[PDB]
Parts: sequence; structure tokens; C-alpha cells
Amino acid sequence: FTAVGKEFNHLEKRIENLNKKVDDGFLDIWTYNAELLVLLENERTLDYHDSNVKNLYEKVRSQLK
Amino acid sequence: FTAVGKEFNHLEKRIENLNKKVDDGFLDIWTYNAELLVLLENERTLDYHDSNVKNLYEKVRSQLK
Amino acid sequence: FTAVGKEFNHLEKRIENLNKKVDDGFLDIWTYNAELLVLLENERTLDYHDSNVKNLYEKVRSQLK
Repeated sequence: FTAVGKEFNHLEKRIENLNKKVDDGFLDIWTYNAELLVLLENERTLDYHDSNVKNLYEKVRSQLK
Repeated sequence: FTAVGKEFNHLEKRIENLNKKVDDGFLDIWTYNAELLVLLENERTLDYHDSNVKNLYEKVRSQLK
Repeated sequence: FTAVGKEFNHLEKRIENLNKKVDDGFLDIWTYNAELLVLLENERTLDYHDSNVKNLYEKVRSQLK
């Protein structure tokens, strides 16, 4: 019977809410990383055709899904 | 009686400690983002008066509370 | 008897899996921060000998363990 109890559901929903907080926080971080990168690449600071620069685009792309 | 039991409190405190780890980790990340940004803006790399650059300051400000 | 029950172990393993997700996510973020920084420092954008620039290397080093 524990999975219908109040206490099990309290803890479960706290886990779920933390997992959501982590997902939304990671999305916020990686959206920031994307917004910064594209500005930095607008300069001669970072060149889009350098393979090390493409590595960053590819990570950001993959993180934003 | 479960909320006074040892097991419920063990799990609850693990949740709490994870939530703290997430908060402190996000604060570390966003403090880093702030420290990097202000250095990058010291250059002509990023211009503080560009509206896309202000977007980044505003996100960092909001994240650091 | 609760620590051998199914429900306690279900919640515990969810905590553990979330903690792993957080660790792996933070490592991904800080690896990205390292990869970006070293590219930015390749330019006159950021000078490795400036003490504020060394602060960033030191944080990244410490985060990657």
C-alpha cells in the first residue's frame, strides 16, 4: 500500500519538481551559451569555419535538442 | 506515522541536499557567466550598448537574483 | 523493514539517478566553459596573464576536478 500513501507521494512529487528545476535550469544555461556564442562569432574573435568553433555549435545544438 | 520514521527522513534530507547542490551549482555557473561576460565586454568583442549584449546582462542579473 | 521495501528503493534510485544527471550535466557545462575559454584566450580578446583571466582558468580547473 505505500505507493498510495501521502508520504510516498510527497517525496515523489519533490523528486519530480527537482528534476523539472534541473531541466529548466540546464535549458536556461544552454540558451545563454547559444546567445553568447552567436554574438562572439559575429566577430573575428571566433571563426565559424574553424573546426574547434564548430565543436561548440554542435554541443549547443545537441543540448538544446 | 511515516513522516517521523527514519527512512522518510533519510530520503527527504537526500532530496534537500540535492536541491542545495543544484542551487549552489547553478549559482557557480551563473557567477562564472558574469565574470566572463564583463571581461568580454571590456573589449570591442562585445558592445554593452548593443541590445543583444544587454540581453545577456539582463539574464545574468536575473539569475544572480 | 522500510529500507528493503520496493517503494523506498524506487525513490532512492530516482534520487540517485537525478544526482547522476546533475553531475553529468554540470560536467558537460563546465567542459563547454573550458572549450570556449581556451578559444577566446587564443585571441587578444582575453589575455592569459591578466589576473581576472587566470581567475576563470582556476575556476574551470577546479570544477573539472
